[PDB]
Amino acid sequence: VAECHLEGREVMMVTSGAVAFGKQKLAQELLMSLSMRPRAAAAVGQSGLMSLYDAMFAQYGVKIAQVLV
Amino acid sequence: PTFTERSQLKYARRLVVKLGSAVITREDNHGLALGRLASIVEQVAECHLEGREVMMVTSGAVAFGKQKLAQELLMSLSMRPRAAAAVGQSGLMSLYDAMFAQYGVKIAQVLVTKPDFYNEETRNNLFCTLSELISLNIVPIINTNDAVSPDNDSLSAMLAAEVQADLLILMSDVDGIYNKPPWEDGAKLMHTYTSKVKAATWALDRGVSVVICNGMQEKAIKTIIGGRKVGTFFTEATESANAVPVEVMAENARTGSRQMQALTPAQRASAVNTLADLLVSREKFILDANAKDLAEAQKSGLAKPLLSRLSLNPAKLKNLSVGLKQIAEDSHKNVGRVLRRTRLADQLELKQVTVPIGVLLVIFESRPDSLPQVAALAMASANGLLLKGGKEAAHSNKALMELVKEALATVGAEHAVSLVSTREEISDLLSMENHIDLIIPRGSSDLVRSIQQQSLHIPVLGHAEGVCHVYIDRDADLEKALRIARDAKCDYPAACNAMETLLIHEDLMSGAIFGDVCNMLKREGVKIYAGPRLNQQLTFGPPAAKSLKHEYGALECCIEVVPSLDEAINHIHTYGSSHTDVIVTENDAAARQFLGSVDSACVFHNASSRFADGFRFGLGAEVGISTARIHARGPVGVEGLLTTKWILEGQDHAAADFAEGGGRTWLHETLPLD
Amino acid sequence: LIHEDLMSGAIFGDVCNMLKREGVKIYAGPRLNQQLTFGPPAAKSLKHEYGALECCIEVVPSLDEAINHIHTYGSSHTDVIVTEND
Ligand SMILES: N[C@@H](CCC(=O)O)C(=O)O
Repeated sequence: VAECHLEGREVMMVTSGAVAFGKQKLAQELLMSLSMRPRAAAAVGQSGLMSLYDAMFAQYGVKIAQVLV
Repeated sequence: PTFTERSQLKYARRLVVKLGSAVITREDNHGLALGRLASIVEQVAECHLEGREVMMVTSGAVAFGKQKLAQELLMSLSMRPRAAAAVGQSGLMSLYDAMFAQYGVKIAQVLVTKPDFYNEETRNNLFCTLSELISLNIVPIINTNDAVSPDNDSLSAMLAAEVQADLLILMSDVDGIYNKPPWEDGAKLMHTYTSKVKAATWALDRGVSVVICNGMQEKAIKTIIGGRKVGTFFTEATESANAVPVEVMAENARTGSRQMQALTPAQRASAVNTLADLLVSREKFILDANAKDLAEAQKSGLAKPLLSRLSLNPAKLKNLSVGLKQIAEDSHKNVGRVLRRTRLADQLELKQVTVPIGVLLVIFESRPDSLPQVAALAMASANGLLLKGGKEAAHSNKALMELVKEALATVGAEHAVSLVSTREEISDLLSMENHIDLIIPRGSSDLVRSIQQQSLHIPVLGHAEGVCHVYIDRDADLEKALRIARDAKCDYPAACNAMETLLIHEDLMSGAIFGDVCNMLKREGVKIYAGPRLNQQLTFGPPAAKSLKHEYGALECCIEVVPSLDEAINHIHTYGSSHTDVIVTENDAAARQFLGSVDSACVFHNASSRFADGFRFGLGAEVGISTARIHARGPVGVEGLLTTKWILEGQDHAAADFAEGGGRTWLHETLPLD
Repeated sequence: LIHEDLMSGAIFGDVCNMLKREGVKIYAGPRLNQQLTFGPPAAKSLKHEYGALECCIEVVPSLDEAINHIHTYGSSHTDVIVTEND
């Protein structure tokens, strides 16, 4: 994607599946709650995933900006 | 809601913050003021780690993104807002993540908008998201979905509403709400309360406690959670009249002073007579009241000083009655008395007279015996008076207060007296101004010390340290000094006017009188230390004194010896609090030497430090012991509460009339003063 | 500050004339603002300070009212009374 953009074409990723990010990131509180007791994990994963994309893309110098719809 | 007073605020389990768009951006909206933001996140992490539940609502992301680009906005404003806020949203989120995680707490961005509260299915959805979050020890940051946006405060309010949160904190730039625009006399910062204002009403209408603080104020949360009077608190609970918050008290008292101003001739005299009569007539009520409150104190078992002084016996009441009758009979010509009578020129008759001070405020620990004494002082001195005791005696204080309110009601009838109970927050009390004149602390070192450390920009009568000194000269009779110091220490060794030191001529180490007085102190069981020079002197002797500027109160007395008069003088000035001292000798040359050289508040010659009682001076009933360098030294009677006021009754005189034009010259003839 | 009665004898006008003679930028008190048609401009704030040739002027009904205004605004610095009743 960074390549096709650096070429000069115009791209707008639509990354599905943030839930997995957050699900992994907690991995402890879901553990301790499934013994004493989904979307929220996706919210926290949304944050983290965004950061990760920022790091990686910026390593090509391109900048990004989260958009929610 | 349910909470009513700032006292209740240690008991809210769910909190919501909403930082303002001005507390975080620096004074450009073109960057980020960080220190404030850091303070905020630290306080928030604290309140959460406590176990309370918090959901920040950080406004103002635009500044983050605006700074982060700073280059493309540059290159576009030469070839050509919300987008910057989106990118800033991302970055700001990361930053919060780093910082919060440095306390171990985790967070999770959440985006909403005002329409998202209006439809009900989304209400369900978002509330489910929030509950699932809070259940997991996560602090969601709640920004608005700028993306869908044409100051986000209504948002936080109605958020707390849907959540039905305990307390909504709403930080901001302004300190609080005033009575009126600030460019206006009477900008009374309305701490409680019977734009932001509307939204606050709204949230209150949703059964929600709201508070609006100032961002720049440190520890604002930790401050406001304590119950401290800060920011602006909102509740119409309006339980009681609670006649004065703090201040209409003060103005009233001013009015009452103005009132009694026109009641000198036997008026206040007969009034305090009436007070003494009420004291000696209805004592049963107040006696049982103190018995009750003393029993209440017993289960508490606070302090044998307190647990001893809060006592009261009808003998004490007889003492108070005779003291009050004395004050009455002798308090005849204290006010209005003229001090100068002079004529500058024909029909130019200046004279300077006696006038009250104004709003006196006493402070003392539970000792209801003093209360009527100082009340008699006020009333005979025709000036207003406030009061604040401690915790105990409170009911006794009320009884005495009613008695004295009656007593003043007879003539003049104006209640130029009050009482500030229910934990008025002494520091806040002294934070006032423009009303109170003389802080008259009365309890003990602590009390007065805490005061002097807390008091700022307000006159504070009284001292804090009782380091006195006793010099003994080479030509002083031995047994004389023996009995003298014997009493000086062993009459009420916990007094203020005590000799926590004893200085002796170098010569008299030879006559073993040092040994004799050590024997005497032992007789009385006095833990004595030694001076560095004394440390050098003997083999091991008594142990070395810790510090020369220390205080004992109990049966302890440092002892040190120096060569000469002048050396003693210098040591005094170096360590003495200029409070009190005495010399014992038979040379009057040296006597006068000392007399002058000394700079104590009061100095004696062959007498006892325990003489500093004012009453002992025939100085009427004392009010305090002042060591300040102005207006008052040590034993202050009533006249330490009287200032002067120049008055002048000309006929047709003017300023330039005494210039070369008008035949007006100068006489300054000291008329016989009345 | 001037008694309310003496607004009738136009002495207010006389002293305005005098201040003009001396070139004194005078303001007016809220009560005085109410009093005349437009007159001198309204005083900004009663607890303000001028130093230069300026002097707010205001009139109140009674002695005691004046006293209260003084205590309200006066810095307890200095004052004088002019009258013939002792
Ligand atoms: N966006 C506005 C409200 C928009 C509206 O619904 O009128 C706010 O957050 O205060």
